[PDB]
Amino acid sequence: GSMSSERVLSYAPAFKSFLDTSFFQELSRLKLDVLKLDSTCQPLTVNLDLHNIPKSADQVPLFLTNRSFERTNEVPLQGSIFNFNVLDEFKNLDKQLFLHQRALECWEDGIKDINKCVSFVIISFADLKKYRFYYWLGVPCFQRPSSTVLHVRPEPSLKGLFSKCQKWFDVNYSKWVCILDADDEIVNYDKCIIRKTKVLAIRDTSTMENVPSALTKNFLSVLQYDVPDLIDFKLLIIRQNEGSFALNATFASIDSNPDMKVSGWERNVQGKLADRVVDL
Repeated sequence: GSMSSERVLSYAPAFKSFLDTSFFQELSRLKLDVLKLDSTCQPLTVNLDLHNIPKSADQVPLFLTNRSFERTNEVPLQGSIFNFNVLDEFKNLDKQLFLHQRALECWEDGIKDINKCVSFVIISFADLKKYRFYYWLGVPCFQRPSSTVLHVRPEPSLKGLFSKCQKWFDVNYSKWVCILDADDEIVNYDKCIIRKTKVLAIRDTSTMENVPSALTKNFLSVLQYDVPDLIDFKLLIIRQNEGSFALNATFASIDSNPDMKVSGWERNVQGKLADRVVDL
C-alpha cells in the first residue's frame, strides 16, 4: 500500500521467561512420581504484573516458581509444562508441529471466548542424575488466515479512551479484550456488537514503542473468524504505562479453509531458536 503514514503492523514477543530455582526443584520432586510415564502435561498458572515492568524490559516478565504448579490488578495466565522422560523424544520433538497443536487449542477456545486464546507452554527434560534442566518456553501465536496482514496508521483522536480502558482491564482481570458498544460504553467483547461498532481494545504485554505483543495476532485471528467481512476498524493497544496507542486498522491479504501460521518459541540470549539449560 501507499497511504500516507500507513505501515504493516509488526509485533514483539509476548513475554520474557524467568524460571526460578524453585521451579526446577519442584519439577524434580514431581518427576520422581511419574518415572513410569513417557511424558506428562501439568497445568501451570502465573500471575502477570503489567503495572511494574522494568524500564529495561521489552515485554512483561513471566515468572515461574514452585508455586506455579499450585495480587491486586495482576492478570492470571494459564499454561502447562510437558515433561519428557525419554531424552531422545525431547531432543527429536517436532517443535513446529507441537506449537501448532498448542495454537489449535487456543484457537478452539478463542472462537468460543476470545479471552481464552492466550497461553504458554514449557517443554522440558530434567536430568536428575546430573541436576541439569533443559527447556524451551513457547507462547502460541496464530495468524489465520496466514496471508492476512494488518495495515495501520496512528489515530491519536482516540487517546482519550486509554485511561478508561486501563481501568476496565484492571477490574476485569480475566479479560484480554474489550470493545465499545453502540453508545461508546466499554463492554466485554461480543461478536455481534463489534461487527457494528468496529472498535477493539487489547491488553498489551509489550513495552516496545509502536509494536504490540504477538498475542495481538491471536485476537485478530478470532476477530476475522467472527466478522469475515470486516476490513476497516479501530484497534487500541492498551498498556498500564504511558505507552498505549490507537490504530486506524485495515485487514488485507497478500495472497474457505485458510491456513494458520503459528509461531512463538522464545529465543535464547544469543538470539537463536534453541532450548535453554539450567545446571544446578
